[PDB]
Formats: sequence, structure tokens, C-alpha cells
Amino acid sequence: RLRTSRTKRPPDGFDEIEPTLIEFQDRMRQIENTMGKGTKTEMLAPIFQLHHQRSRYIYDLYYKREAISTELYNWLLKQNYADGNLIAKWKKPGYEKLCCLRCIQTAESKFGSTCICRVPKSKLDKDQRVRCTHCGCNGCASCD
RNA sequence: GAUCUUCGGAUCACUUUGGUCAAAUUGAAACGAUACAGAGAAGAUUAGCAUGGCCCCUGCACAAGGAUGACACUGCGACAUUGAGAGAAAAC
Ligand SMILES: [K+]
Ligand SMILES: [Mg+2]
Ligand SMILES: [Mg+2]
Ligand SMILES: [Zn+2]
Ligand SMILES: [Zn+2]
Ligand SMILES: [Zn+2]
Repeated sequence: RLRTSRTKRPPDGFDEIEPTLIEFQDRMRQIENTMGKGTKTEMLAPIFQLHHQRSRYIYDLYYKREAISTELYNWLLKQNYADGNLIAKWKKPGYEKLCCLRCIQTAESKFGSTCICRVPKSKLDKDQRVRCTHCGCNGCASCD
């Protein structure tokens, strides 16, 4: 993950996108330091937020604007700058706007069911449109 | 929203919330100190191992320690009464 001055030089298309990744890292640090205003699980929601956003940025670089070479993209996934499993989920129908990967797997729930965010809002009542407790998600379903 | 399909629709996904319990006087324990006595076995100094359980503490322990860890170690009536006398009473 961490790169030294004497490490192998990343592929060519890296430097122009290096600064924004640096900004992502900076704010992740700030979120780590920032404390208060939530329950034991709510304070850990913004982490997944930024993480999904960062992975989506890389996904947008490759699959929507073809701004990065395939070599650089494999390098980025190998350096954990993006979550390979989350991107794999984004590449199949029904999970285009997946929030995180803990809201899809059923072994982490009380009754073996996915999260509320995975459910389309059309069949969900108006009153029970609440923030996810896993990551604060406000609706994953591809329809919305 | 993506995919087809023919502008009828079909696919793809589909219900969270670990809760000694709401931002700390008044529902997570157990005591400091001061004041009193103040160290087992029939004189005195003193080794210990035990018995009993709504007494525990240290210990990983079915070792061993904590004053021999401490407290306790007793005691009574399924007694049948007649054996006899005396004054009274009621009775040989
Ligand atoms: K002694
Ligand atoms: Mg002993
Ligand atoms: Mg003893
Ligand atoms: Zn979600
Ligand atoms: Zn999630
Ligand atoms: Zn969720």
C-alpha cells in the first residue's frame, strides 16, 4: 500500500490522478481523528461512505471515461486503492449503486436478510425511509 | 437505473437496527479513617493436621496458603412414681 521514494514507479497514468487520491487519504485521516456525535456503530458510517466514493472514483475512471490504462487499473486494484469485490458487484445488474459490501450479505443479519437499503423504495412505506445503520445508506436499489 | 424487447413488456436486486439498556448526583463492588478490645490446646512460651457449612479470600489448580484462615465444639427429662407418715378433707 504505502509507497517509498525508491519503490517501483507506478504506471504512466498515475501522476495526474495522484493529488485527488491524496485528498481522499487526507480526509480519511480527519475522519479517524474526528470523534463524537453518534452511537457505537454510527460513528463508523462515514468510513464506508468515503471508501465507496473512492472506489467509485476509480470505477468512473475506467468504465465511464476510459481515462486510465488497463495496466494502471490492475495496479490500483492490487495496491488496494480500490475494493475489487465492490467493483465486481457494481459490474453486475441489480448492484449498480451498491453502498458497501456488508449490506448485501445475509450472514451478518439477525434473520438472514439483506439490509433495508437494498430494497426498492416503491414497495417501502414512506415512514420507514431511514438511514442505514451499517453505513448510513439511503437506498441502494438500482431503480432509485 | 443496465439489459434486451417492440413501444404490450420482460428480465437484475427485495425489509437493517447485539440492546448493564438515552449526554456520569438517586439501580456494575468494597471500603479509608478515627474511637474500643486487641493473637488457638485446662501455668508460660508456643509446631501444626483435621471435623461442619446460606463464612470466605489468594491461587491455573483435585498443590498449598490466608492466626492450626475465621466461626463453631454441651448437657438435656418417651421419669415410672411408689415407699411411707401428718394435719385436712370426704372414705376405709
Ligand atoms: K501456631
Ligand atoms: Mg490451611
Ligand atoms: Mg482451619
Ligand atoms: Zn446501502
Ligand atoms: Zn452498506
Ligand atoms: Zn444497508
